[PDB]
Amino acid sequence: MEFKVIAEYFDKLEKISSRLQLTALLADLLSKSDKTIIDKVVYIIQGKLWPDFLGYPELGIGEKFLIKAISIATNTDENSVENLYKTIGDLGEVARRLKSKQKESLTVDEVYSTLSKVALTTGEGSRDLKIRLLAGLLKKADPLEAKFLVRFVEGRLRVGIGDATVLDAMAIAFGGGQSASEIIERAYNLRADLGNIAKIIVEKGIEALKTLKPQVGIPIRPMLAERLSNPEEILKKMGGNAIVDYKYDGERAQIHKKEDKIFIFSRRLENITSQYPDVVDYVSKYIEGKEFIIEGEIVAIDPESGEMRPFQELMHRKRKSDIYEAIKEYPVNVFLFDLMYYEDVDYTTKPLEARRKLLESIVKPNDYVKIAHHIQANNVEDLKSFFYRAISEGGEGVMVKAIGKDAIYQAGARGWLWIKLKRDYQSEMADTVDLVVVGGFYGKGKRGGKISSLLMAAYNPKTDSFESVCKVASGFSDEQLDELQKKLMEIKRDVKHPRVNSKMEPDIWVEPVYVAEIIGSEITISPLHTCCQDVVEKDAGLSIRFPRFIRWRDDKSPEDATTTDEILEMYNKQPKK
Ligand SMILES: Nc1ncnc2c1ncn2[C@@H]1O[C@H](COP(=O)(O)OP(=O)(O)OP(=O)(O)O)[C@@H](O)[C@H]1O
Repeated sequence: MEFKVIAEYFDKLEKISSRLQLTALLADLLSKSDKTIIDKVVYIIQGKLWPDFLGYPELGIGEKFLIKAISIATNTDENSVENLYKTIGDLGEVARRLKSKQKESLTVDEVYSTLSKVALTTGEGSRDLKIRLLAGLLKKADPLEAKFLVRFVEGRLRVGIGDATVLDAMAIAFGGGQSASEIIERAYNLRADLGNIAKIIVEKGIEALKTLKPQVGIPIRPMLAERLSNPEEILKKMGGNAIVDYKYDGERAQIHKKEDKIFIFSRRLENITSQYPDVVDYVSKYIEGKEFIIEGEIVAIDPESGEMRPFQELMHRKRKSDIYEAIKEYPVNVFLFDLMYYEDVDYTTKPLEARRKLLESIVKPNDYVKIAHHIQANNVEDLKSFFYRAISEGGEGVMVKAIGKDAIYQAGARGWLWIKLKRDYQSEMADTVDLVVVGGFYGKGKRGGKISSLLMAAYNPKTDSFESVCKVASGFSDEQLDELQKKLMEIKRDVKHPRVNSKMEPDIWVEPVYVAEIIGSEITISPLHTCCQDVVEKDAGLSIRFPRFIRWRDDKSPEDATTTDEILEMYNKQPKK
């Protein structure tokens, strides 16, 4: 097979405007390709030599060094080669024009062979080898061939076709028409390597693809989540039943291991292994298993506290020269959330529970690789509780995931099996306030030993008083639920403090001291509470509906709380009906 045809492809691609003609052009090119080397063809027609995930270098040479390469291939001093480039504005064209002014033609094999060396050769003395190898190619090349060999090496193969475009064309060229798209797509999704799929399509035929499994070391197109803002709507989609994860803020890492070598692929299936040698160490030390494909989120962590840091910090890491310094300043934890392949077995077809049960049991307990924080939500309340616990930890929200026989790994597609629940609750019933704890209630029944309920109040600057707005029961982690007793008991008083007024009698009265961030749905009228007494309706005060404890405020004094006037301004701006 001769490179001539590929040069024709690129040249005509520059001329045509019809998606139809494009499909015809590629399908033709492909079918008239050589079955032996389709796996190279499929990337060259894009302007690459290999897929991104391999992690090989981008083909590149200095512009000053191309000018010498052309000058050599044409017998023309770099001086006059420089000038045509000034006037014209494309080195390929310049190269083409210099050839047509003056016995075996080029083969695709020798191009791919040569261009690999050029990409692959680095270190002392490579400059000169690149220059001489290119010159060789260009010399052997005919006019049009040259022009496009230049653009190719320059990166400037614009083109704008990608894997998807090629699959579509392979259906047309090899599957015998459009209907064959589904299968090719399916396979590619499980094995995101155009050349490998192409090779199978050609050698074993289109039918082979139907039973194709993933291959450790070649990435799976990631599964993607839908988005809804309503938690009730979400669980209805899940059959009232879901696994709910914290939505982590970090690098979406797909981790492969085969016998001993480890591979980390990015959200976009870039090879990011050499950026995370600590994750490599972590994986081999703490994840039991011969060979597998798993995925999780890599997350910047705080040296001390180990609070999570936002994604932007990992980005900063990527720009550090001393990797050992990079890791000191930007350590990392890995939160795993799925498992697609374990020891020669494809797990993509098995329920989420299954994949997770396995996933968990292979993680040796350590401080660096952990399972995503999660619960099984059996009602909306569970989902809501956890979601607010998530945003509470500065989180962006949660990933709600279906369970059962349908709950498979939908490689490369966006669908309703995973659904994100994000801060977007902003566009829903939400209003956030800072209230002062004025007292507490004991629980009820078999676990009613604890104080599990707080009387929250708002500040009234005119009267220097605190006026109750809501009784709060939910939002506390069990841990925080207990820190409460000793925290509250320490400031217990036998009678209501003179600066707090509430028509509600809690079990214990307390000193107005602690501030908590409360979130609710709307502000409603209530005979039970005193805040904004009689201002909107007589014999009743304002109240926070469906309040949820979120945080504590050590940086807020009681007088720094949300005011009664603020509660009114908030009320007064809600729709009338
Ligand atoms: N527990 C988790 N389970 C599944 N995916 C998670 C989890 N935590 C984070 N992610 C992933 O992180 C990414 C979420 O990023 P974000 O919310 O910005 O979506 P996006 O970048 O707008 O779109 P995309 O979902 O295509 O990334 C998704 O790839 C999502 O699958």
